[PDB]
Amino acid sequence: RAENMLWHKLPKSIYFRRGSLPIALDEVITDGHKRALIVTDRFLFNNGYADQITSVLKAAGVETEVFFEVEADPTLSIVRKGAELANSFKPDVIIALGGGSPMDAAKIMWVMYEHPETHFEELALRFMDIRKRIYKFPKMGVKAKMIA
Amino acid sequence: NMLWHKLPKSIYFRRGSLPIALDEVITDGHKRALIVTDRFLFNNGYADQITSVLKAAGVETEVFFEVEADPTLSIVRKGAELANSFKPDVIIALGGGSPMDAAKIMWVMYEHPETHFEELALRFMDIRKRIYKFPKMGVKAKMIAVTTTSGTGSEVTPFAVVTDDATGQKYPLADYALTPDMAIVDANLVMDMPKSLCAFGGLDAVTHAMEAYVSVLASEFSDGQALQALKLLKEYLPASYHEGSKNPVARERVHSAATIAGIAFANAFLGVCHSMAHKLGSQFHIPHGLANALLICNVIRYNANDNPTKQTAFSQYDRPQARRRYAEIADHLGLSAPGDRTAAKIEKLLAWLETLKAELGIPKSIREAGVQEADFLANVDKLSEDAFDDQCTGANPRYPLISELKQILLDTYYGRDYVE
Repeated sequence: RAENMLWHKLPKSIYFRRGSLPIALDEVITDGHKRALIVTDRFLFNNGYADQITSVLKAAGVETEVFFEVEADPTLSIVRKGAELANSFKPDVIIALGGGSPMDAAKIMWVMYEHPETHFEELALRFMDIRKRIYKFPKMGVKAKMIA
Repeated sequence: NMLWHKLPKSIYFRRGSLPIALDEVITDGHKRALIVTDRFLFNNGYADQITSVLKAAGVETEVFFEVEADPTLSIVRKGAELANSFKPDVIIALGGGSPMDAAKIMWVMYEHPETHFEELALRFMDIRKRIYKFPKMGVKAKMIAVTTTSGTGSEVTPFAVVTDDATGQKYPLADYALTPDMAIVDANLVMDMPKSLCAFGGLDAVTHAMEAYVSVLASEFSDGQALQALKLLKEYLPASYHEGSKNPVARERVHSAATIAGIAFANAFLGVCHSMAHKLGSQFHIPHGLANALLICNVIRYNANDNPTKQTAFSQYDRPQARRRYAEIADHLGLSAPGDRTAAKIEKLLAWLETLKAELGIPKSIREAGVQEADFLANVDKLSEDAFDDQCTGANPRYPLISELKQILLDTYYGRDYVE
């Protein structure tokens, strides 16, 4: 009977303040990052909620594309076509937008883009609860990284 | 202005977590390992349990045990020229303080041998100013931090101090990039250390969090952790001193809460209490943990006076004050009647500090700590005018003046209190 050990795992950096997006986004420009794609929902794009991130990116100069089809609940059909757009673009940074649905689906797009050969249904029985530590995920972040 | 909250990627913590955590570094691609240790911890059986399990799978590891109580820019250099003779894949640091801050400079100058140390000591001395772009690190190696002391949070914070060889001025370094990408917090490594290191490390942890809550750099992300370590140490430190290892639950709680204060002071920065204590413990050769223990009695009252001396147009218009911030702790830990004033709560908190210090067996003043009048009144000035330059990052909103920072040493030694 081996005693179980806990953990405290978090993202490397968390930025927060009134108007902290452009300054945090700038750091990314200074680092080597040429290609990036943005995952978004529908309601906010018709508003002025998409130019505040694209315009600051175009001024420095980077290839950004529009992904405007994610609805309230991802249905494994738009994440597949998102991966199809991902490996047809070869991005270096994945930037998620929206709360809930478009940020949960961006993680799956990241896995399927970084491991095209691995089927989704293989991950449905190996990794479904964060309490086991006997099976390891294939290493990630090799050719992309996630901004939330 | 724009704040942040930076932390190591993984923090494994429980009793006997070292063998399980070390398995993670062997289940992925890792063939060469480097270990940094002190003389004392290698002579006994404290740096071999990690090595045995590491060799069990099969790797190449070696121990670099020449780090003394304070790095002098040469032993780190020696290990660096050792590092480029082995091409290590992972660097594992053991010990608390000097053996851990030392393993960071070796790490940075192992990946950038071209970058001469003078650039780091001149470009990266503080973390508030992010205009300077520190070169990327972690392409050919990663650092693992293991703590063998309960009270210093040097495994999660990007702070490292080195001293010159020929001369004696300090060379502080601070860049979020020096934080290890995995920290291991184990409690079985602290089981038999005497009741003279649990009393000074614990007070060091108390000081590490008591002012991070009142620092001008405190955000809504760190007061949740600083307020917990003080709550955790006020009910387990006394039980981990009189009874020692006979109560193993208290030791685990104290050891785990030292890293929580480490998280708190990795983001917010330390006040004047930890800068004058940083020099007074270097000239008189007293250990780190004493220095911030005797003056915490008189530095708290230094932040309660109404002196106009304060950070200009800052920490006074946005931040209200620190007089009532301390009073929040007074009833957070339950040291106040339902109806009192702020002054009464401050007095009760100071009285609790008095009882905790007296019961834990530490000298009441510097005079009984092993310092005489001969080398104090002639060196108090040279020690006083040096703390002002000592990285005091606008914390302790009451802006310090040398002429009045002097009198708090002049009255701490003789044992009296600061009264205007």
